[PDB]
Amino acid sequence: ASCGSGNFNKTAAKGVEFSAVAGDCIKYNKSSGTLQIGSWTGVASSYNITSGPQGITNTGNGWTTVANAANGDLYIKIVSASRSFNVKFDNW
Ligand SMILES: OC[C@H]1O[C@@H](O[C@H]2[C@H](O)[C@@H](O)[C@H](O[C@H]3[C@H](O)[C@@H](O)[C@H](O[C@H]4[C@H](O)[C@@H](O)[C@H](O[C@H]5[C@H](O)[C@@H](O)[C@H](O)O[C@@H]5CO)O[C@@H]4CO)O[C@@H]3CO)O[C@@H]2CO)[C@H](O)[C@@H](O)[C@@H]1O
Ligand SMILES: [Gd]
Ligand SMILES: [Gd]
Ligand SMILES: [Gd]
Ligand SMILES: [Gd]
Ligand SMILES: [Gd]
Ligand SMILES: [Gd]
Ligand SMILES: [Gd]
Ligand SMILES: [Gd]
Ligand SMILES: [Gd]
Ligand SMILES: [Gd]
Ligand SMILES: [Gd]
Ligand SMILES: [Gd]
Repeated sequence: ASCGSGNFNKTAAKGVEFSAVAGDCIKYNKSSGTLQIGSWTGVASSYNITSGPQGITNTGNGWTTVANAANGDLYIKIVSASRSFNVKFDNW
């Protein structure tokens, strides 16, 4: 389903890893700078930001920089991932 401020199921804290699964809809407040999505589980994942960048990918071995994500509350849908994985959202 859709992902947004009405049905997010997890909230990410800046720099704090959490277990993520395909289908999750994650709230993340970016106060400034550029969004970063990082994972080291080796599980490939992809994301859509509501009203924002689409088709973001991460190999599971480092950080994906997402230019042009708004400051403020973001809603990030995990579109694809083969299994649960540990991920963190950050900004700098
Ligand atoms: O502050 C003003 C100034 O900020 C600059 O922005 C900086 C920012 O402040 C830094 O935090 C950021 O640094 C990040 C590093 O680039 C990145 O390499 C590092 O990534 C770590 C990750 O945090 C860590 O979790 C991960 O650990 C994994 C191990 O590698 C694996 O062995 C193990 O299995 O799994 C663990 C995780 O469970 O390691 C990676 C490295 O491999 O994260 C840093 C943030 O925490 O850099 C920014 C600059 O590049 C900004 O640039 C300036 O403009 C601004 O003025
Ligand atoms: Gd709520
Ligand atoms: Gd850890
Ligand atoms: Gd775990
Ligand atoms: Gd920058
Ligand atoms: Gd937008
Ligand atoms: Gd990098
Ligand atoms: Gd908002
Ligand atoms: Gd808010
Ligand atoms: Gd808030
Ligand atoms: Gd699967
Ligand atoms: Gd770990
Ligand atoms: Gd910072």
